[PDB]
Amino acid sequence: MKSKLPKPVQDLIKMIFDVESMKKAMVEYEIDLQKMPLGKLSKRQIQAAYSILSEVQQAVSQGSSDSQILDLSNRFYTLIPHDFGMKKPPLLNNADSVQAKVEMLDNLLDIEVAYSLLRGGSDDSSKDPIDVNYEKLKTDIKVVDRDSEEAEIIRKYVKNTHATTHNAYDLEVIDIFKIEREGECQRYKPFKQLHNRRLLWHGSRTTNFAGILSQGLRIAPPEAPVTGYMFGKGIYFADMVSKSANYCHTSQGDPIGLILLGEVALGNMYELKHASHISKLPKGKHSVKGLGKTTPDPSANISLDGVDVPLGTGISSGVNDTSLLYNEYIVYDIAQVNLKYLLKLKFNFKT
Amino acid sequence: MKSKLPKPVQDLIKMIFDVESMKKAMVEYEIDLQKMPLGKLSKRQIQAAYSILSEVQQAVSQGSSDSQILDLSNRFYTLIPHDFGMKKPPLLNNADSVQAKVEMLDNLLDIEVAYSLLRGGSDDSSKDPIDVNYEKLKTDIKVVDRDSEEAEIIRKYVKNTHATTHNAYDLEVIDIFKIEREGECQRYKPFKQLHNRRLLWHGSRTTNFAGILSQGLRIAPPEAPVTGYMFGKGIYFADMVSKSANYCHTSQGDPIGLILLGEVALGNMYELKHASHISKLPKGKHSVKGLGKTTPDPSANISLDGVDVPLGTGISSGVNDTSLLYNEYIVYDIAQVNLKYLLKLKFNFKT
Ligand SMILES: CN(C)CCC=C1c2ccccc2CCc2ccccc21
Repeated sequence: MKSKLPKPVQDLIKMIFDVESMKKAMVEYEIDLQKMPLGKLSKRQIQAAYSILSEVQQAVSQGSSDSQILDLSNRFYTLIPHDFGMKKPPLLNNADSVQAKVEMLDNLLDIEVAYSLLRGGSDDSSKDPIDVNYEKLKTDIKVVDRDSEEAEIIRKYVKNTHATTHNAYDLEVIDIFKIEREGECQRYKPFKQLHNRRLLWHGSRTTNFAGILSQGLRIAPPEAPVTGYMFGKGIYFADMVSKSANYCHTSQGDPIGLILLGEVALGNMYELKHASHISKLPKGKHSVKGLGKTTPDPSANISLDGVDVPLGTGISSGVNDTSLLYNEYIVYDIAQVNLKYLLKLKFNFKT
Repeated sequence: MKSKLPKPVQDLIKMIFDVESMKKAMVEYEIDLQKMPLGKLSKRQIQAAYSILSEVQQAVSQGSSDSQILDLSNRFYTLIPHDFGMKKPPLLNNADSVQAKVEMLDNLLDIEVAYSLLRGGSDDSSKDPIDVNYEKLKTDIKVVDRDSEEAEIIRKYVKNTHATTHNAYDLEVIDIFKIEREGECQRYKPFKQLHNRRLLWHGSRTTNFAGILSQGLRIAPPEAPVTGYMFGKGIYFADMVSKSANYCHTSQGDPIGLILLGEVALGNMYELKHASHISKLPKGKHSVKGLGKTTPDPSANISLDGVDVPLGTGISSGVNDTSLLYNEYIVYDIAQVNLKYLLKLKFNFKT
């Protein structure tokens, strides 16, 4: 037999469970596949890499030992064998290169999760590869009818909240999905009637979604460095679709992007303007909001599900002083999130 | 007519007002005294630079390339011209670049005042150069007696809290001064009975004190960038004496230094492990305490003026994954500072 699932859902399955995507991703980070193939990648290898980053974090603040900073930077490339050709490997000596690497490792973690879930579970040849992988995702994925007003709303969300400055592309909705991950309905219960609930985007690289649908969105591991993530070890969302759409890291080769809508229990937002690395919040606040100059228009806010959907146009909130152009909201407890809709998108680049 | 004041107070006045020390301190910041002499300084000149730093802060955080950020780095040097040997103008393009040039302007502002005071007054050849300048400070400086228990309290507090990581030099007390700025006790009235009030170290470069005694301690202006300081714009402190003493920035060429002892209404503390650039606390909080790896023994505290004087030996606090070797405290409200003692110290080096 062959799969009897909806056709766009099948396409989605072959997208996130894609080997050549995974091998290509490691090459984008200029990694030696001969010394380190996809098979020999592991979970703790990365945890160790994270500790190397945590080491450098401490090394910079806790005194001035720039000698060691090299030896650890060099040790990183030993841990994760790269192949730049003739070019110099970028020195890990500051906040930029630190931040740079954690994002890779976060992706590497998700690829290990994906390939482990691919080789995980059961051998059943009499079924189809698609049905098998679907059942491994632990997620009911329904195609949303493009008529349904929720779709129209979703379109009006994306349509308006494309920011002007991110001019390199423009967007359109290929496929929408009503995902339901097993357990998250119960996990989200304690924050269900917490005040100030907003539907927000989470953008991510195609392949990660295998891990993002099986295990949900997670906080960085204990090994990870807090300085590597601007606001710290939480989970990052945006109200503008373009902001998250950049975190799809779409290319000319890979123009199709996946992005999520998610119900987040924010409540009392620790309103901030600049970087502030932290593991936990003060007694009172339940989340952070990085305030940006541009923002979705507040008068155009609405309520589907009894939840806020700010889909107004980008307007200049009179925000004196900020490192961020656009807004972003961050919660630091994984239960505070409930995922709703997954959107396959098309990035048509300009010339 | 010669002065009525004590010898120690006279040598103190001279030291801070020594113009040649100011001229000298500006050279350490690579300032060109041809294009930017001491006389040609002004308040807005420096505040204009702060705005341009604040503009780079964003340029840096958003990863604008070396060809783009070029213009902003030269814009800064345009305002404040520098003496670069025979070099090309060094590119300002990271956190430290900012942090370094931020701590510069602080001084430039504090030095401006000193030069502004020497000149902004009435001269009189009959009256003493010193006494006239003592008037300018608006401070009732009194020489502490060597025996009085308060002297012996300070001696031990200084004696014990010299950190092992800063042992390249070793300090000894020369002079101690009980001080009271005019009106400063009026400012403290609301906070004088607040819970958790401590006496803490605050050491700045010799040349700044004129402005500190005149204006009181000060937070950075509105124009300044928040990312120039580890915990944003405020009033920093320390419970370890060597830590604060390092910002006197003494050397073999200038082994004389000054350092303060201010009462601080910490109250409810927002404890933190890592860099958190802010200009406003979470509600309920009054001060910030950086969680140090090392702490003055909790059981070795005593009361003077009903204030918590922390003068124990150095021990491990028992904190994992922190960026601070020792506690540094930051209040974000001028009103929560009251100055009590100013010490003159010889920095005896191990050359
Ligand atoms: C003139 N006044 C306002 C100086 C402020 C106080 C300090 C200081 C002193 C002791 C411990 C920490 C800090 C914080 C950092 C810092 C950086 C540069 C210059 C001074 C300072």
